[PDB]
Amino acid sequence: RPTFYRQELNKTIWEVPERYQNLSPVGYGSVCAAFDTKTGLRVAVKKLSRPFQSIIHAKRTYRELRLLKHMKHENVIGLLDVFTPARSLEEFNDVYLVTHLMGADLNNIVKSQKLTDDHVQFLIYQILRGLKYIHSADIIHRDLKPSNLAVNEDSELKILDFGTRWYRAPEIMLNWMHYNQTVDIWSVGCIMAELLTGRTLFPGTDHIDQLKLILRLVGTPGAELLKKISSESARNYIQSLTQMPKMNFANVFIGANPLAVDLLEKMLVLDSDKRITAAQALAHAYFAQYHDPDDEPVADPYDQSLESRDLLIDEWKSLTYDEVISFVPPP
Ligand SMILES: CNC(=O)c1cc(Oc2ccc(NC(=O)Nc3ccc(Cl)c(C(F)(F)F)c3)cc2)ccn1
Ligand SMILES: CCCCCCCCO[C@@H]1O[C@H](CO)[C@@H](O)[C@H](O)[C@H]1O
Repeated sequence: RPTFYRQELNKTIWEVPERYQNLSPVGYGSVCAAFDTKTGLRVAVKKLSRPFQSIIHAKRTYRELRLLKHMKHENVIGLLDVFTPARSLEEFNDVYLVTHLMGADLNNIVKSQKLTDDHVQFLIYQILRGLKYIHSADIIHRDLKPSNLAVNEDSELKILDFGTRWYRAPEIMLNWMHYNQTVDIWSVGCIMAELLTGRTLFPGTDHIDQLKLILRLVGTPGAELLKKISSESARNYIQSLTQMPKMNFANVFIGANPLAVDLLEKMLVLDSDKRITAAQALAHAYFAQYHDPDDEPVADPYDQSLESRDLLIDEWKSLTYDEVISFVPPP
């Protein structure tokens, strides 16, 4: 058991192992940057906010900890450490997560500029590779967007969720009851488009403006898609629309690598059943210089029905405690 030191930070007492040096606030929690003497890395230490105040908080704390503990991939956030000052379950009240210090997101690095095609291959390749891994764990991100992408000055990228609707799949904005993993692929298309052009693909002013802009690019639903609409009102409203043909992408993204355009076409199909998967996209000719089928790993999946239970606060609390005590730090 490590030696802890106390320090007032972010309006509370932080209590941390001495490996974590010179805490410096930066930000479900509050965050300090710190220097980890054990590893020599700059890190984010996140003191979780009111983790066991309510059933909802406790449940969310457990889901967060468990998810993070299982994410072990270069292009996805990982847990460097999780600790509590508590010595017993009975004194267990706080949870601190430790990750790499993530000081820049995709926006901080790209800055609204057009990127070179090679540069977009590398960034998009890395998103899809993380996403293959996430999707193999039977997880849907659901809110993938530049701000949820940590990127260092070497353009090395990690998907995370820090916890704008411009990158959201159309079905997510229409509160569709059930989603497939290709909601995230939509988001990737939106991001990819923007990296190539320097402009937000669908900058809607509100909900309806967002869909309008979408349908302008990808067309109104065709007959195949209309047949899959369960809602009689949604069905009958789509039949009220004046048909739009889907724009030819080749002429929306002029001068772009023809392969970038083709991948965009396979990503940004209105029918989510027809969108390319992450694994399929990694094998696309566009990533030829990056693709290695023997280094695009998948996750072992785990039991996410345990997260969706209806339990007592003290039940969630004790389950989160076991997850803290069982943590084994990475290589
Ligand atoms: C300079 N500032 C910082 O360095 C900094 C660091 C922070 O550390 C973080 C701590 C925890 C998380 N939690 C997730 O990311 N949870 C998550 C949920 C669902 C899904 Cl699907 C995923 C997945 F899989 F996509 F990764 C990840 C994110 C960031 C926070 C704020 N600031
Ligand atoms: C008027 C705007 C229409 C938006 C239609 C979005 C179509 C989404 O695609 C749909 O995804 C569903 C949700 O996961 C699947 O169950 C359907 O089979 C699929 O067609």
